[PDB]
Amino acid sequence: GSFTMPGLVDSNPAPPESQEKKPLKPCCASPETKKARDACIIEKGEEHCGHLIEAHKESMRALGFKI
Repeated sequence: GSFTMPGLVDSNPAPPESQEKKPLKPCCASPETKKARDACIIEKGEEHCGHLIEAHKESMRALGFKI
């Protein structure tokens, strides 16, 4: 409500559709974050996918051996 300036304004688009994930493998990995890494490295490259690094480092924080 009423005018407000940049950085204190919700200037985001609407959120995306959710879909299913692949299962695990018989050794500990995240094959979905691997697929998403490989695809983001195709779309932009390693030094431009910091959100995907965040997702996979916090995915291995879920195993307690990364950060």
